[PDB]
Amino acid sequence: GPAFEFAVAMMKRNSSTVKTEYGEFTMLGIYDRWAVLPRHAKPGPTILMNDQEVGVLDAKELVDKDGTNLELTLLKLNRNEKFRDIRGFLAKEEVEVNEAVLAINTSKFPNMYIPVGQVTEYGFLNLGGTPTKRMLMYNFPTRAGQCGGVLMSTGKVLGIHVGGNGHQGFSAALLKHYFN
Repeated sequence: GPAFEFAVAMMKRNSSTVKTEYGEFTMLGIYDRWAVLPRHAKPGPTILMNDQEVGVLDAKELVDKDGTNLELTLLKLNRNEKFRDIRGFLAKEEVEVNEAVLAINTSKFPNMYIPVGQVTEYGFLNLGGTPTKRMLMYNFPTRAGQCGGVLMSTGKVLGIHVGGNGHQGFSAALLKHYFN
């Protein structure tokens, strides 16, 4: 119940619906004009945010100290409004929890919330042939188009949904240091 209340408030305050040339994604604003998308969203010089064109001033595809893919792209938007700073809800390390909620918001899945149960720090995964780390895993009936979804528990934003196979979903952990 608490994970849901937290999720709904978080999505209303910090999320938006984004379209890049590669698809439609849920997108979470973190602080200032920095937001995050699954790396495969591959933003271009402009994105569509809540159906409006927004320029992308900078983007960083995150990899670790050894070049290993983290499957996240940070983007700095050409936008006047600032995101409410939610860095305090981002952990310093991968978090595991017993009950999480995945929140999605796109024209395909508008304002939908899914109770996904346990989240485990899985770590290494070969994603489409791409070696990837810091993966969090959970089980629920997956569907295409959920990428970008925000994974949360009470008082915590654990990660961003980057893929799913059958009844298995996975998020890139959303760590505090990625935002300083």
